[PDB]
Amino acid sequence: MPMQMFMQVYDEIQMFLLEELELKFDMDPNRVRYLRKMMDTTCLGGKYNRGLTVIDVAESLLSLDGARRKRVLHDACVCGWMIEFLQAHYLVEDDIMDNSVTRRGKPCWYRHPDVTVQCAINDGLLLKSWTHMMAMHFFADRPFLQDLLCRFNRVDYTTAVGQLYDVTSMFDSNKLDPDVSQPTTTDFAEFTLSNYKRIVKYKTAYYTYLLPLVMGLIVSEALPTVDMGVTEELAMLMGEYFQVQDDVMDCFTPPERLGKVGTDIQDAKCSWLAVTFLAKASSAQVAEFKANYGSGDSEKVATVRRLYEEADLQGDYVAYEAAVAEQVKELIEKLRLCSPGFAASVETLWGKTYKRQK
Amino acid sequence: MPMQMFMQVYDEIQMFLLEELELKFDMDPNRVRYLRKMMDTTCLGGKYNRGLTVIDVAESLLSLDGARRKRVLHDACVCGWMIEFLQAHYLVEDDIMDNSVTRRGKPCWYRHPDVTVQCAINDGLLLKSWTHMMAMHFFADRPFLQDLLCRFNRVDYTTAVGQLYDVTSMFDSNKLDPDVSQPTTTDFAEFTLSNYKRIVKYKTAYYTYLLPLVMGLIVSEALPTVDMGVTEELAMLMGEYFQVQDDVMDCFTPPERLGKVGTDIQDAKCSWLAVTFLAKASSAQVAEFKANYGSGDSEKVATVRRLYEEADLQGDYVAYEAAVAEQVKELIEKLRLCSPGFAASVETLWGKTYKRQK
Ligand SMILES: O=P(O)(O)C(O)(C[n+]1cccc(F)c1)P(=O)(O)O
Ligand SMILES: O=P(O)(O)C(O)(C[n+]1cccc(F)c1)P(=O)(O)O
Ligand SMILES: [Mg+2]
Ligand SMILES: [Mg+2]
Ligand SMILES: [Mg+2]
Ligand SMILES: [Mg+2]
Ligand SMILES: [Mg+2]
Ligand SMILES: [Mg+2]
Repeated sequence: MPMQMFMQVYDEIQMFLLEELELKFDMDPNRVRYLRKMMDTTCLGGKYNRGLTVIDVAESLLSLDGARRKRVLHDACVCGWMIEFLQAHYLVEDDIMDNSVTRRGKPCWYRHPDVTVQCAINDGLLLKSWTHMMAMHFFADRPFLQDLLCRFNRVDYTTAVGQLYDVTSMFDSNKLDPDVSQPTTTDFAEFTLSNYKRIVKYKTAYYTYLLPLVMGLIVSEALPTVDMGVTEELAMLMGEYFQVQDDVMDCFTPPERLGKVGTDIQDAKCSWLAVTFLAKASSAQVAEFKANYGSGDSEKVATVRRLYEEADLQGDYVAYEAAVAEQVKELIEKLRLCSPGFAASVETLWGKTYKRQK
Repeated sequence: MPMQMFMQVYDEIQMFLLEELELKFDMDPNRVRYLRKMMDTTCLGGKYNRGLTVIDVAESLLSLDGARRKRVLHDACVCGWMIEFLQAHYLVEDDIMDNSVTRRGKPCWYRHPDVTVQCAINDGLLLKSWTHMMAMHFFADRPFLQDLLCRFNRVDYTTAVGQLYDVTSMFDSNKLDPDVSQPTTTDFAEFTLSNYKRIVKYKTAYYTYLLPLVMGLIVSEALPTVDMGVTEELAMLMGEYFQVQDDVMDCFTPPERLGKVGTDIQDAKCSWLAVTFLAKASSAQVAEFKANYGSGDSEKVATVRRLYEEADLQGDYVAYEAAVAEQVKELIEKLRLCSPGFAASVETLWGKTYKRQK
């Protein structure tokens, strides 16, 4: 049911956008077709957990003829897509920024045969503009419009900030200067857990966990009924854990099931495995690491992979995962004391995160 | 005076943004410094014609206690930067897409020594987010906020759509197909004045001419008082002429004066010169053009340039300019009948456009 309704609204959104382009932007059939393909390829294919959560959080707060339910649930699907389209935008640019080859089993958007990298960058921009176009089209008369968009934009902004932290993590920040070049850090002094948590919090936690919950509460007109301090704590913790899983899979999950080929080591990324490894590594391990990380060379990539394996990072992950699970639990219980319906929707989201396989 | 207050609000905006990142986003001194230079380099240096126009329309509508003048002009300055920051965002991305080397007399942002292309793409995104961040910070209580941002976003969108038309103009659209590679057109059957006008109208006209006048009308609470049909007519006319000038300057203006090195011929762009030349050229002239256009080779490039001068595009430009000057004149009078103060500001705006040199 959730997915069926969500997809019906997707076509409704697509039709509005595509036809408006034809009618008011003087767009030809060829480019409309291109944009329809671009939209489907960049927005469809995932598990839609960010978008579906909005619908689930909205439906579950429906208690605080059917008219209302129909409006609230449809507003929820629109918001769900706003987030899915926002993500799509970031993913298109991110793939370019991370030099990835595939995503969701297919080539990254900018690696498609008839898609130039220069056009891909702009298509990414179109994806984000669409979030605002659909928002105005469906919510122009809603009282929550301003607060809704004010929050959406702040999260958009925090994600861009996190991406800044992500792409500048392997460069000595003390030497960060637009006018003078510098190579990848060679002492990796900044690959610390503190720095890692900051990167992940802003680039993933906010738009992946907090925004779906907040938008769900807003279209449900129940925002004030929840402890926001606890909700944010929960979103931040679940968000970090999700990126950790993302980092681990990048290195150890086969691309067949992952749907995307990892580039974290190649890109010398400040991943969870890298910081956790470096924090426990002996002097010998650190030396060998430094001499193999950040290279495309296949053997040096398998050597970094072996190190992690030898330093029992898989064991470290299990420990961490268990510590997260207990905090989430104590936090959801705190939520439940005043927001039983909301806390249950949160449990569901957790169920889609805990030990996810993809 | 207009230029002194405009820069004053710039410091007020930079301060708010950078300090918020430190306080609320946990940003370090090194990255805050990096972003300060990013903001200065990408947002300062131009003519500020877009931003200054808002201030001038605003001031010229004040008549049709003294604190109101203060408030209205300050809101006008903020709106000016929203546009200037919007443009900064598109220019950062555009330079990467156009593979440009310099802008405003220095390396394009993605060309700065310690600015990687990957971070440059994201820095572009930050610039856009800041337009919304500053707008929320200054206009949170204004009744015009929704309407202001609704128009702003619409124009942001038209630019992106125009950029799509610009970057896919050298590829036979009938074969535009994400999954299939294709080379730059060889028949150039699509390099038509018809297609050229669409590109320019959307990538330049809206954000360069309409938006300034529109935001000016809004902060002075006078949008209703004007004939929008005539207003859009003017903005589109001046906008197209503005881009034609940008196209001509790209090929004939010395980089020392222009501030950037032309890339249109090399990028095989659907420029005013290209379409104009092709529409009047003999079969021999078209052949030569086809064997020299869209090549980095300075000699072939030199040939395209010679083809243009010999076809006397210099003369068509002058005839075009005079026809544009004529129309603008007539529309400005039609505007003057019921909106004299606004028509005056539009006159001033045209005066910064007609035969500009830069
Ligand atoms: O699975 P990936 O590699 O696409 C990723 O999770 C995408 N991504 C995640 C968060 C924000 C973003 F803009 C983009 P990563 O961060 O590049 O590892
Ligand atoms: O002088 P340039 O080359 O920076 C240009 O006018 C910029 N520009 C103009 C309009 C929209 C845009 F996104 C970017 P062009 O169009 O690339 O020739
Ligand atoms: Mg990334
Ligand atoms: Mg990535
Ligand atoms: Mg990843
Ligand atoms: Mg350009
Ligand atoms: Mg361009
Ligand atoms: Mg140009």
